[PDB]
Amino acid sequence: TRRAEVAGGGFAGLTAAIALKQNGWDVRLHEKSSELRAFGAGIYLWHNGLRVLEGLGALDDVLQGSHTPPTYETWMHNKSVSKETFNGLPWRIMTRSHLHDALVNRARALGVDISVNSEAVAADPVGRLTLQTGEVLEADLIVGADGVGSKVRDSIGFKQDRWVSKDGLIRLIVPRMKKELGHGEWDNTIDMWNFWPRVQRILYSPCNENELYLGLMAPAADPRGSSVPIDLEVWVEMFPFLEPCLIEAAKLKTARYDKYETTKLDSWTRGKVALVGDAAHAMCPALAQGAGCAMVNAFSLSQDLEEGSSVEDALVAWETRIRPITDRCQALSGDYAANRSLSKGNMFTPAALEAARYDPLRRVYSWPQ
Ligand SMILES: Cc1cc2nc3c(=O)[nH]c(=O)nc-3n(C[C@H](O)[C@H](O)[C@H](O)COP(=O)(O)OP(=O)(O)OC[C@H]3O[C@@H](n4cnc5c(N)ncnc54)[C@H](O)[C@@H]3O)c2cc1C
Repeated sequence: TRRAEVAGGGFAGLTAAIALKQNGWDVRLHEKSSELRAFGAGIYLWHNGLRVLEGLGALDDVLQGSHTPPTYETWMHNKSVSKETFNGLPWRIMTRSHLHDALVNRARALGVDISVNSEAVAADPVGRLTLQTGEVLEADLIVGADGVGSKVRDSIGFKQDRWVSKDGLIRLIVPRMKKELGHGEWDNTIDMWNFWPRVQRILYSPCNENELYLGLMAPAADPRGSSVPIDLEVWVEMFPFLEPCLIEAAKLKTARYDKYETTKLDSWTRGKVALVGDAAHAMCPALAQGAGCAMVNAFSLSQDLEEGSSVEDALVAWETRIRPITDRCQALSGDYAANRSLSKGNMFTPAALEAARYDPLRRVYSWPQ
């Protein structure tokens, strides 16, 4: 029986833990925080993430209580400029807690040993993980799924470029208020852009009958539109049709203006250590693939560990096989974010949807456009 030690209890670490435990690994997972929780309010998944959830035995619990809008709509200056449905490609909006709780419930059902208040502070490619307590754990595989600030990565030393933006956005869950919104297509995703009379955008993202995910985006140089708790007037002025939801948003004193952040590395492996998720490839969120690529890569790691090879060799084959999809998606996401490409509408082209089209279970691209 092969042993894996996983650092990080986010989507990458929980996916790796479940996938490895289903293949007969003895897996233990270490989360630094004192509780198992996910920040960020809401999240989109696409076919590729949903197929990972199927492969993990967690798809049902995610689809119950989450939403596929009838269309992904874009507005520019309150005019609908596109409505896209991706020729049937599956996608889904949910709260972060919904996704994260479905994964924890599945890891617990399978008997993955999960520890909280358990931080990985150093790792050794020969298969050792040191916790903040000074416990040294030996394993046949070490998974660094410890986020953009991964200590598994930085204790070993990987050549990298890391960037944190000055700009960011405010992501919140509020009640749907659907009756109070009155006439409209309030089950849709609506990406509501404006450059005039100021730069303000809301991505409107229903999660289910009760819960609405809003992303309120304004530049950090705008002291009102970047304020938390939200400056209700500046948001109601440019999105008056969402006033019932904005009034609920303005009650949230836990709101944060979170910044964008990216990582790109020379490599994702060293000996028996694999870096998965934002530890390796954090990206701009324009294509809503950061967690999709983290989950595809974590599940794909598990697949390459079933080939009969040494763990070291399986890790090299895994990066070689799967990294190009993530490098392309990171680059394209970044290009769309810098160019504000989504503001044009009709930008979920075949190329943009390549990562979402990938099926990690069959290892082919599906849902042709
Ligand atoms: C504004 C924004 C919008 C986004 N929207 C989407 C979207 O709609 N769809 C999508 O797919 N992606 C989205 N993403 C990307 C997604 O949030 C991340 O890519 C994904 O959460 C990364 O998962 P992860 O498990 O690698 O890291 P994380 O989710 O960061 O989890 C790492 C976990 O490790 C713990 N940890 C950290 N260090 C240690 C350590 N040393 N030891 C032990 N535990 C540790 C942390 O506490 C945390 O629980 C978005 C990101 C941003 C910034």
